Amino acid sequence: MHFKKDFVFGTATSSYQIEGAHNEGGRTPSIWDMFCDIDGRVFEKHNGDVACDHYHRYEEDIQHIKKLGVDTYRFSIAWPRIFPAKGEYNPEGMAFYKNLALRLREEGIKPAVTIYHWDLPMWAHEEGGWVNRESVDWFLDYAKVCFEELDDIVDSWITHNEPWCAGFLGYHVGVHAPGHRDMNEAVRAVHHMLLSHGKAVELLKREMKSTTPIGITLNLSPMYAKTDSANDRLAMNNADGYSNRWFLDPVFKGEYPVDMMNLFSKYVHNFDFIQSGDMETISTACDFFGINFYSRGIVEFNAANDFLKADAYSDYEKTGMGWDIAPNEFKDLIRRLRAEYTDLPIYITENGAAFDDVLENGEVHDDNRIDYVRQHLEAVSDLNDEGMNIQGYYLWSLMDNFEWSFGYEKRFGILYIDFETQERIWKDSAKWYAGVIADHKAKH
Amino acid sequence: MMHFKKDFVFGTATSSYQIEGAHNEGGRTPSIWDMFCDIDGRVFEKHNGDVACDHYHRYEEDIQHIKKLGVDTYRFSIAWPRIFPAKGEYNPEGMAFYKNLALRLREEGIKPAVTIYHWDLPMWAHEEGGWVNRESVDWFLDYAKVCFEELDDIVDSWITHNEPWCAGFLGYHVGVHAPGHRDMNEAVRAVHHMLLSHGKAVELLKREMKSTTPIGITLNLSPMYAKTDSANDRLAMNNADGYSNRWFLDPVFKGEYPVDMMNLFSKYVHNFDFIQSGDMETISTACDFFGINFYSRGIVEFNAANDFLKADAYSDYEKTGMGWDIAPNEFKDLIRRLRAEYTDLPIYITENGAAFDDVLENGEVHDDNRIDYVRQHLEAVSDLNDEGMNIQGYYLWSLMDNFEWSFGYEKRFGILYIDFETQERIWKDSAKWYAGVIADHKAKHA
Amino acid sequence: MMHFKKDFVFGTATSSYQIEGAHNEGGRTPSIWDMFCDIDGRVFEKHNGDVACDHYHRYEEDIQHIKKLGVDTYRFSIAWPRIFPAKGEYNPEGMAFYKNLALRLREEGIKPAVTIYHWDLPMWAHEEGGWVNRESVDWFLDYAKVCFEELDDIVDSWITHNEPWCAGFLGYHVGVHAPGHRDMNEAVRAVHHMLLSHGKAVELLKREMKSTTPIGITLNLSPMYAKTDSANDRLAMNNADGYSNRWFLDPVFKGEYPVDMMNLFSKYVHNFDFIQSGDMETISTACDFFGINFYSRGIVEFNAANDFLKADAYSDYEKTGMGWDIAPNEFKDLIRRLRAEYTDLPIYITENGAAFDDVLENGEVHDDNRIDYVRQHLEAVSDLNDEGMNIQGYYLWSLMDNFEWSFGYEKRFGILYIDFETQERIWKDSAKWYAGVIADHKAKHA
Amino acid sequence: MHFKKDFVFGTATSSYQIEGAHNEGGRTPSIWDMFCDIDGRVFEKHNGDVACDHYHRYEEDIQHIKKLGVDTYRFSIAWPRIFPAKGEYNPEGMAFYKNLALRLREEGIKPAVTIYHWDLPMWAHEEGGWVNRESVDWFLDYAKVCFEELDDIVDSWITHNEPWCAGFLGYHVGVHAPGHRDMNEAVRAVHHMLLSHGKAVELLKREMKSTTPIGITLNLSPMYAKTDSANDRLAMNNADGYSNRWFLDPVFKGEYPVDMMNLFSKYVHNFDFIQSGDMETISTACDFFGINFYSRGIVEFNAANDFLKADAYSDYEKTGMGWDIAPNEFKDLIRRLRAEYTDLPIYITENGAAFDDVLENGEVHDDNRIDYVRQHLEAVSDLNDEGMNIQGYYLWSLMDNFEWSFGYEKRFGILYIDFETQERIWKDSAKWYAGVIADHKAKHA
Repeated sequence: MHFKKDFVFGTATSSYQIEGAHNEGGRTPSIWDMFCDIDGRVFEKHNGDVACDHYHRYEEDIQHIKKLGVDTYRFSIAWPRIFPAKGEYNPEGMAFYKNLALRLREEGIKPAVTIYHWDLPMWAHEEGGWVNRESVDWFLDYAKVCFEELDDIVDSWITHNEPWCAGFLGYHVGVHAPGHRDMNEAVRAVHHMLLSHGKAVELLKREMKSTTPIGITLNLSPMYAKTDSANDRLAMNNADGYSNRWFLDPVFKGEYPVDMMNLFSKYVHNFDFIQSGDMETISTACDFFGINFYSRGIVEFNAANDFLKADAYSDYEKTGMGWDIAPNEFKDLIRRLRAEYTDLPIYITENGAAFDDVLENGEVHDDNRIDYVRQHLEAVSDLNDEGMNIQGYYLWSLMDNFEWSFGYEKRFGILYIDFETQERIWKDSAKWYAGVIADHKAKH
Repeated sequence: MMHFKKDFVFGTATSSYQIEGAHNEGGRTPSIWDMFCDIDGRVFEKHNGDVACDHYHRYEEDIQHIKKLGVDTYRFSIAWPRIFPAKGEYNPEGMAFYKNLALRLREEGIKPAVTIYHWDLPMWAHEEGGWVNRESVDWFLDYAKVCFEELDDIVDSWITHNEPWCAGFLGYHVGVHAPGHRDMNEAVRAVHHMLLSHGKAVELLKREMKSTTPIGITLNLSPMYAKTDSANDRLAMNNADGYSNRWFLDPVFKGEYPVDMMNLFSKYVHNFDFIQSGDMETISTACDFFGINFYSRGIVEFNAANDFLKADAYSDYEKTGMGWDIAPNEFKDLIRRLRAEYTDLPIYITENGAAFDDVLENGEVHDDNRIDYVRQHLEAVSDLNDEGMNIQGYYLWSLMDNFEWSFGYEKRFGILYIDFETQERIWKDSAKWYAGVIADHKAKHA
Repeated sequence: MMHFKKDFVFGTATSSYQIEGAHNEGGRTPSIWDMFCDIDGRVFEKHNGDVACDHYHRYEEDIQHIKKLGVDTYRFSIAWPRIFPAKGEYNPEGMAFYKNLALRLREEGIKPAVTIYHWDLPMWAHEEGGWVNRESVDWFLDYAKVCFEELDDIVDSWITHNEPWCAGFLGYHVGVHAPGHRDMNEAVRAVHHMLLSHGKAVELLKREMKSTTPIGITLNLSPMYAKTDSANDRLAMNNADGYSNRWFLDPVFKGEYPVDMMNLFSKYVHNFDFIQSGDMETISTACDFFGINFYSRGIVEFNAANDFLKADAYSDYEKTGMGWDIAPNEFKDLIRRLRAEYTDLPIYITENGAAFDDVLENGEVHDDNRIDYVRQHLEAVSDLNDEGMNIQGYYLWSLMDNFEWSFGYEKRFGILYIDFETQERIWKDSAKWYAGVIADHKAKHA
Repeated sequence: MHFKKDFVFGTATSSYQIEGAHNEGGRTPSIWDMFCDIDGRVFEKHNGDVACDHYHRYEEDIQHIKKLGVDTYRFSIAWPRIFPAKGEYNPEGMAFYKNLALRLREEGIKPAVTIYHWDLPMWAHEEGGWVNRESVDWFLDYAKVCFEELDDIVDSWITHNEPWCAGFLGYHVGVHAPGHRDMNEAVRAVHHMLLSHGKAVELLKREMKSTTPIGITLNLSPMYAKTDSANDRLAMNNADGYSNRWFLDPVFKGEYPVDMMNLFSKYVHNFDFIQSGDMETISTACDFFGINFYSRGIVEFNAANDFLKADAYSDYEKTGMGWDIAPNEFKDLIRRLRAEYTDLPIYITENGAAFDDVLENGEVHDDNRIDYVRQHLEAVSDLNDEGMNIQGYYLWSLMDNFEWSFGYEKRFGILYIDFETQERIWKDSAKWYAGVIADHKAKHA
């Protein structure tokens, strides 16, 4: 439990989930705005018009952050505010983020900035979106202005959050925005996201001559086989390939996994979207590696499935989301990354869980939630003792927010939010986390 | 508004594993569904049909309930593992129960409609490969013969198979029902043998046994509709229609499999040698009636990421507690289509009904929502017979709240509420209504 | 024994790139085939249409040969890169050649039948995507528009496309023809845009321009037969028939694609959004005739390892030098089928002929083998017209020995032998005989 | 042209290609008999009824082998001679082989024996052939009787020859016997061939405690991309996996390549034929590794192929078969096997070429065939200098023979054969190969 003095505690949010003010400050609609209006996609047509109203109440949320004592606050910049039209910079929107990052340092908080957290402007989407290769140049223009204006203030940069979500989860299964269901589109989308990542890192480090730490965050879910039979092992491999290896291998090994390419060849009949001079750029050296972790997945074989797999039954204890609680399996995942992929310092940029919390006499007794977080904080200590060099942990999420396709029915926040009144109320969960940070900063 | 002719049959329906229980007595061995209920993650909270509605012991009581409805027909199924608990070994104690039942129904002036196969395949047959094995055709005729020999005099009508789409594709391809396999190659062979076993049994009964007792198959049919007028959605609907409907309708009425589905299934099914010479002519053997299980429609749209190029589409319709669309208009389209494209045989609706979140209050469940549902479809039936569509009967699914398969006891389709802890039956709202509907219909006639 | 009706047209046929030569003369720019010849392994020993039959210069010479055959009609194609060597840049020099050609034939008493597209797509269109691109519809109308304005008065009949299966599937799927791509997704759009451009070109001439010149399309057709009577081989035939024939026949006459083929192609093609609203109605626009190119049948069997489930089966038929089956009985089968299911338009056999190992000896060529082939088919045509199949005409492929695409100059289809060194035209026995067949028919007339 | 002092030169044949005597000595028909009779499968319905008539002329061919001075002669055993019926051993059949092995030893020639060379008996095929898992147990019954009676005489054992041909080429493409076209049957056949290999090896090394060298021979063809684009490399990977890694990985790594499994999943929708313990048995340690090498294949990408390849155009000098002459790429392949796969001793169990041989005055002067073999032997010589440890080399083929689907139209032999006289005539190349052996032995002191 003895975290090193340089160890960083944090909390995290994303712009569309909390900001609101959807038509104010020059903001134009995003892909998610249009997704919310597509039928059958989101719980009861819920949207991010208002959300946590963070764009107006940003100063107030900073106050909450100071008392927790977190070293770092991770937030995302809303693209359709910065470029509501192509090539058209909106200074009111950037102004909001510049003061905010400056203000966090004044209150002694390191700002960690996510460039892309899924909020693609509608103008980009209508030209094909990420499926179009031009999407690469549009993102660097977006990233450049942010670098120009904020690099002196900001502590760390994150290019993309969960390309698996924005790519496959978004363009193949059609659950997230823009809700397309086309595997050919999906692999072109992912590649251009990853390629846009590498060009921006390249741009910042060489041209812009900046030494601000930059890297990517990938969400990783380890996959396990039900039996030792050959069938169940193939399912694991493909599940691991689909969620994890398709992204890790190009980032660290500068190649795509041929086993997944052959499986995807049932839908993807050309890889000419891979131009000469891409995978080396994609695999450009970063200063750190970012990991979003939430759970594992147990898989078994399916003969009727195109990818030969379906989800199997878990008897493990499960959260309100139905996700497995898996701190042991979390420990398994990191050793693999050091052993096979990378020795860079890792930052856990998101972790948390949803349960059905009931407010009783002004307080929420979420002891179930406490257990989940503590078990992972215990794992982080054990792993730094193992030499896994985990220099930080960001708790997802700071506030209860718009939880994508589940809407406001699921609460990941450490701060409860009455979405009717926009009132901020500190949960019982802070009691330990607020105190752990104080306690850690006491031993020195 | 909804009148019917003098020979019109009102009915209600059940299946064997869903209500009987007593899985140990009278020589019964386990079926595929017993083991399936014990497999983790497949059925709601590991629920099973060990006790069920305990209908095996209180069948005489349930007979009185049928009598009081005044219904002309009762449709039930025969449990195979009670009749052949091991390969080749007949158990006359199990048969006597069904012999007594048919006789008791005859004494009370009620027509027994009997389903031979309602998805409860004995384990010994499964362990030899089940419906996947071509010998299965022969097992079922041995099973059917014994039933014919003892019950053909008493019984008014025979049903060979109930919803082979369910017993086949959702069970062998999608893995939701027993035995819970997921293999399209396995799925089409299973279906083929089921349809072939139906036809061989029908051929054996009318030719060799020379019996005139009405016999037929029961298919569930769900008409499919496009979200948009685009070409894509037309492809999607066609394929959805082929998967659920055309794959089963074409062999029964055209003596051929639809080549468009064969081509789509060739992604998983790389040989059709299971279709032997002579088979397709047997499947299309002339029947006395056609049976339809109807519940709802399905709206579908195109999917590039889907192997069959289709996914379920959002419906703005009023929905049941199951989430199923209420679709009496679309029902009429299906029936009109069948006459136009497939058959002019007399149709019987062997299952129709709905599940809603029933609450017990002062010994009563005020399921006006279910009354409305049932009423609209019975109204639709009357309208179609005015068009000459010749729907000669209707069986209401279901008589009792029961084990609803993978949903367990969590979903209630019954007109009777059942406290499974106490086995109490309680008559409510409808059924009196259904009894009143038949009474009102009876009272116009002299 | 033949006997043809008095209004019956006899003809012979060519295509522009196969005979014209003059590849760099008259403002002509390279075509896809020009580019296609210089890729390795695609065409026999790198042969090209640079010189070819040099017909651009000697066209005056060749008109007399055509006149001597006594043919009613001469079919030729127009080279697109001669008419539009650059986008929107009309070349009056290139066109001037073809009006003169057509004018001279009218003076010699010969009907000019003109094919707009015979596979020679200009390179500028290909570099922008070619037929895969929807703009190709628009490019063709500009090309088609200039030709309708200047020639519609002289010409007797118009053929929009020759063998879109070759230009489409052989070119974009199998990679054998120009531009040699191997992509089924690209392939279905290319065919679709070819078929759509046809419908627009027909719509343009008769609606806007109000003209009554007979117009239609030419499809190559090959009837398909199952090796065995098994279910598998029936599927194999269905799928072979669809790839070659129904995919083209159904849109032209039914205004729809065969869903069974769409499902088989869904292993490579995962969206049909290229089919816009209105497209299918344009494709099925009423024509004056239907053209058929016939060469052979194809015997197929089932293959589990084949994506389209078929391979070629061993044939005991008499054979040409190329290995294509000689199938006059099967030719009659195709025509009867067309009248029953598809169309009652007047049919024209726009190409028929054969290739054999022709040697020139002592100034004359005794090609009785080629005669036999043609003889068997001409009797059949007369027989079909007795049955009422209303075949108003026949074109004999070809006139001269020419560039046979990927096979080059190794294969001779001509009734006139060509020494490619001197470019001398020498009449084969078959040309005199065919001329004599017409003469005898004409002498029978009045 | 340097060789180790213990290096073995040799030649090789197979039973159905040379033996003949198709209805003599108790032999029953093989799958290859029926395949030859199916229309359009083999050149002009040719078959192995007479072939080189080696069953009768075994004494003459033994002399020819002794004169070449080859250290080793490799031949295959005809299964339908040994088990003409199910469960019924035929000692008359074994006698033919017993004299041959005994006569070779007398002449100082080491016999290297291939157990399975594609001539599966008809009783087995009609029960499913290699598609049935039982086929594993039949081959062990076949192998056991061979070990008890011949393991004392024989110098080396080869369990299976080219499971790619017998498996994929036979059950997937349809070019070889039994000429089926079903990938599911094919992958089941391959696994059972490989499993039967390993179970037979285990019996020899554990129960019979015998140290006679045993191993498998795979044919390997290295794969090269036409261009350096990403597309053409994926095409290459899949060709490499289909021809090579599908066989090398289970034998040496004890696993199937998941990349190939996914690609084959378009046809193969269950892998329950891989029982537990199977892959463990297959990778049981062998004494050597056999390689049949003939050529490379240059491939490029094609979007309309299921396996993403249709082969690319080659500008290399080519044989009469149309196969590339590729000794440089051969040196790459061996290096690859040492880096990734095995340090076992390597034997080149088949190498050779077909050229349009013209008989002129009791002579067919095949200098072109001499070039081919000499180039490869130099490459063999160059590799041993690197330490690649190639202990031996068998020249294909001893005589002109039945070349399967090509029939008697093609000639791989160093000895020409007039099929109407059945005369064996040596070429200068035969003399040359003999003189190479002579020149090797000659430099000792």
